[PDB]
Amino acid sequence: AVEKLPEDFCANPDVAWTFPKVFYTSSQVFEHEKEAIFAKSWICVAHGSELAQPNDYITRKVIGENIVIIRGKDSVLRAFYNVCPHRGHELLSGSGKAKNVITCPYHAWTFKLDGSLALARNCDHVESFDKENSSMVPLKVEEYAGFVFINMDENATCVEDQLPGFAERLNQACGVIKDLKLAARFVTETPANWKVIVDNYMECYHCGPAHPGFADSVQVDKYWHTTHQNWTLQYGFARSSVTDPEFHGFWTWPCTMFNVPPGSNFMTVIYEFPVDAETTLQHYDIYFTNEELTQDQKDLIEWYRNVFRPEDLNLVESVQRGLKSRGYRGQGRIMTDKQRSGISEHGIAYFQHLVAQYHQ
Amino acid sequence: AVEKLPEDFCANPDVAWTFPKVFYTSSQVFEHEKEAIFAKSWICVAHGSELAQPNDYITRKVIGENIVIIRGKDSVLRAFYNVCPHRGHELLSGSGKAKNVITCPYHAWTFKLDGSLALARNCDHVESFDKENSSMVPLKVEEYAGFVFINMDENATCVEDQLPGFAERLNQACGVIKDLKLAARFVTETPANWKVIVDNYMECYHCGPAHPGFADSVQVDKYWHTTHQNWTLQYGFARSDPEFHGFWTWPCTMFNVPPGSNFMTVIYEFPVDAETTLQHYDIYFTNEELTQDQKDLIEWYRNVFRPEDLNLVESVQRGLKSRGYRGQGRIMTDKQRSGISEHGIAYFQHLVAQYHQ
Amino acid sequence: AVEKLPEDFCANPDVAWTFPKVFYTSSQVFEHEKEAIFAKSWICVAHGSELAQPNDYITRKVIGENIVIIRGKDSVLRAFYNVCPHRGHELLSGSGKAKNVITCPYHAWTFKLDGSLALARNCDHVESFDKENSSMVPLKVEEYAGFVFINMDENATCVEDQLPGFAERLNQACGVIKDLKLAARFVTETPANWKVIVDNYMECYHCGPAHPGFADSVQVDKYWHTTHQNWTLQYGFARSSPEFHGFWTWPCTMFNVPPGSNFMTVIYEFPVDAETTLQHYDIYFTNEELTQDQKDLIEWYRNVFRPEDLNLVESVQRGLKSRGYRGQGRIMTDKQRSGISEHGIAYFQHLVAQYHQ
Ligand SMILES: COc1ccc(-c2cncc3ccc(C(=O)NCCCn4ccnc4)nc23)cc1
Ligand SMILES: COc1ccc(-c2cncc3ccc(C(=O)NCCCn4ccnc4)nc23)cc1
Ligand SMILES: COc1ccc(-c2cncc3ccc(C(=O)NCCCn4ccnc4)nc23)cc1
Ligand code: FES
Ligand code: FES
Ligand code: FES
Ligand SMILES: [Fe+3]
Ligand SMILES: [Fe+3]
Ligand SMILES: [Fe+3]
Repeated sequence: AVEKLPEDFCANPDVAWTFPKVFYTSSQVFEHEKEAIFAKSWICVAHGSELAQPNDYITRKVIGENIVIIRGKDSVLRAFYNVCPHRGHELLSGSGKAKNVITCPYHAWTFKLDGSLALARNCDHVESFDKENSSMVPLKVEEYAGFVFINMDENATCVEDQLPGFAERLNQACGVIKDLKLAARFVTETPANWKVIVDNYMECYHCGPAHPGFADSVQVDKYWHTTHQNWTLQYGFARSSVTDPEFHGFWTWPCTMFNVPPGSNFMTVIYEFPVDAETTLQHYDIYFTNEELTQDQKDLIEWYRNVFRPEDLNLVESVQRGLKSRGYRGQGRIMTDKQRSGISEHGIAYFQHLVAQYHQ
Repeated sequence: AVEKLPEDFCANPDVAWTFPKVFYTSSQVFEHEKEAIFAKSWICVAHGSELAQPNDYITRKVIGENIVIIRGKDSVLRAFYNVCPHRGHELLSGSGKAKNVITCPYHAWTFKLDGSLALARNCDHVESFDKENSSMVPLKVEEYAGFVFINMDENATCVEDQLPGFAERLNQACGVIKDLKLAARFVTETPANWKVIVDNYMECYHCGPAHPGFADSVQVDKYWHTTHQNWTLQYGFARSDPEFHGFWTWPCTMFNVPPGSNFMTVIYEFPVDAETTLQHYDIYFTNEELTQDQKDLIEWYRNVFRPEDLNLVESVQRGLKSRGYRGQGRIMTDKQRSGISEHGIAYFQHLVAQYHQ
Repeated sequence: AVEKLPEDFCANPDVAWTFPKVFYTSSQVFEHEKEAIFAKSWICVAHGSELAQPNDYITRKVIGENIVIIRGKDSVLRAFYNVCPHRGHELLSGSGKAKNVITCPYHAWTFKLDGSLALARNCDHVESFDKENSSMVPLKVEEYAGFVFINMDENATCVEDQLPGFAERLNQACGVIKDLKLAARFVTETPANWKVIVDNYMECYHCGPAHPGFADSVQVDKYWHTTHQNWTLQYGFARSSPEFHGFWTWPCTMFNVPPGSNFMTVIYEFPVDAETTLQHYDIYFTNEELTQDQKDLIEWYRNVFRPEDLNLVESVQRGLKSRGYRGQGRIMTDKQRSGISEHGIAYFQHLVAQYHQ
């Protein structure tokens, strides 16, 4: 039996509850979200700086797919499943500059940076060798809002159709997105469903108790969480200890988050690549405009690494454990207040209302 | 198809065999035993001393359930599923002294030590906020025989209904139970079905060959294993005569009162899955500060005695999956019911068999 | 629906493709290969040198079965499931010289080295104790080509029926096989289907790119892969500044007689599940006291040669689960059947295919 949700699930944030627990734990729900959501949506994978020059490539894994994204010699950005068409060896590893051809490690077939088979060894002596159908298998990729998105659906349109208006507002909050460079990346296999991790991001109800260092840097009467078109913006004014330093927190469907902290001069990005119902690989990327980091930046990197990020990781991990309990009645009340203050949870209701549309 | 046993399974200990091997390995058998037995029986979790003072609390995990047991400000012992009613964060960790209210770490809802929602931050501004229906979810707990039992079955009666006479007999074996204090705990995730570990305890057929260091005290002809009602007693006199008690109680807690009757060890089996059982091996002394002779005995249990029994049940769990294991094992019951008779296994499995009709 | 193949699957190596990817990943396909192939075929486990003397024994694990192969008092080689018939404890571990009877470590039942029950403690006072049928459970074992093969099918015939002509030809490749002794064993749990590891051994298409240090001996001009009857031979001439043999035998044991013909390496594959295969990589020399050249070569295999092949099969296992991998891979057979032809794969897979009708 398949679990289904109503169309109006969390349609009313003022009186709303989180998903029945099975949606956070069921492997069958995950397998449905994997193909209905993560194989048919634009999945953000990197900032443009990782792929800015010809021959630049990166590799990612999401929902079990090892994918390579590569800027071809023609400067055309492409993405491919990272698997040789001869006998399935992976083609590239890590990140870097590709040679002028991709040489598979197992039998040294070569491919052009557009996936075309360049040379199959001993090809000429193999009967009825299919040169056309021995090329790398592509998927869609789009450079959007200064970042890179992939899509496994061959019939997808463009990122703007998925996140209407998002590219312009993000560039409004940070005017140096195009000069950012990856300063630090935190990689964690998190034992929480991807939806639990989004829930946590979508509210600051927990900042008082769970985030001491991120609690004075934020005004509760000067904090607004507005929903948009498959994304939301959490905006507020800071004063930890520019007559009004602002901060931005974007959530975009399905689960990528873009943060522009006070100053608007750098970004952190949360990438969620789901693994299974109770596992989500996370990239926590910190981006600065300078390549050689000052020590105030290196300290900031370690503060997120060792103090700030561990707090949210424990939260989502404990929640994943708790909601399997028979002592958890099943659903959790979303603490929306009618003024949408800085500790209102209504943003969770907006996210989950979108998720619910995939469970009819 | 679900496995089942004749209700007369091991009804005759003189001619009996262990479960067909699938009962030790099948996930569908385990999931049935998990709910039919471990979610509906009294599960011993601690000695009372761990919960003797107001605000004292402990946490246990059993059959996938994180449970908190907590002595309220009002001195009333209660138990709760260890999960906040708002959005599922765990409430307490480890063991110790709870504050006067429980503060959930995620959104800082407050709960009185009886589970009551005290204050949910900003509730007053949340439409249609439910007062209780947002309280901690409790489960039954009872102090019995000086120990603490929990029960996830809301319609369970009392521990005495489950173990008729056990409190009476254990208090005759050790008269200082309430003065006991936890001296040491061995936590082991053991890769054996919980029933393999009970099988192991229910017989001394193996003590000669498998426990060399535990042979210089026991007497083979002054050893008796008598069955009662959902518990059994292994009773004997030890080489000088000091007596000793080995209680097994349904489903899988064992209480040992070694010679001297002044201390106890207790085996708690918290099953995890068909082939995994969390074990607490607790040693309890009446004194707070351990002597160095007590630390040595603790060490012997930890490094010599317990490894022998853990190795046996781990090896058996592997071996009974072999296609070369014909399926069932003969229970070595003798007419005399000697110090090495295995008939106690038949009593244990006959009760288990009643849950597989 | 269960996955099936045409009988002519890879019957024509000139126009052939590897299995549809489900055959390398499906646990149902594995369970069928497990029982149709690995429980009914002769499985090579060791060289004779390990079991040459009375009471010598080894232990192996393959397809979930812990097996002991033991040379009886009477110099008769036997194989048994390594599980006591009483209550399932394992009987022996590792390799070594067994004592005149096997004494189980749980209840000290004794067995003779031919599997018969010697003495079951207290049996005399146990009602209806079955002495015949309280035996170690045997399985078939055969010494062939200087090696030892087991078979879980008690109606199995002999290894020659499985590998017709193999011993004859192997003894021509290495004339001192009976003089070999185990110098080194690399045990690796490999996350690849057993068939992926065979596919890899069956071709030298990959030696140029994947084995740089192994490239001066791999000459396409002087390298032949001929198929026979459930085994194949990759024979070539090496370049110094001498011939070499590489036998694959059904289902998955590979015997290498490298240049010089004075030593052997052997690849034993013991599949675990669809995506896990335990491998033994055995290096055999005739002398017991290794020289530094031999000690250096063992480490070259351990740190240089074998890691390259292990990475190849591990990446392939990952890659063929990709939705970007079209079902099957083209087997690169060339008309000449050169040293880089992949036709050996088609021979192997056509045989496998016979078990998937
Ligand atoms: C170092 O960057 C990060 C990265 C992640 C976050 C972050 C962490 N945890 C929970 C959260 C909930 C909500 C939000 C949000 O609504 N977004 C912005 C608010 C936080 N902000 C401060 C300055 N700029 C943004 N962020 C959260 C903050 C800072
Ligand atoms: C001290 O804690 C343990 C913990 C585990 C055991 C234990 C382990 N395995 C099998 C067993 C069979 C029978 C019995 C028994 O008769 N138990 C009663 C007191 C035995 N006693 C004598 C001297 N010291 C202790 N115990 C067994 C004993 C003792
Ligand atoms: C020395 O032991 C090993 C052990 C493993 C191999 C080996 C490993 N991987 C792929 C392979 C493909 C083909 C062949 C072959 O052609 N095998 C025949 C013996 C050729 N020879 C070379 C050096 N010495 C002997 N071997 C492969 C070779 C040698
Ligand atoms: S896998 Fe054979 S060439 Fe890439
Ligand atoms: S989860 Fe306990 S307060 Fe929100
Ligand atoms: S288990 Fe081997 S003798 Fe009892
Ligand atoms: Fe947070
Ligand atoms: Fe014991
Ligand atoms: Fe190789």
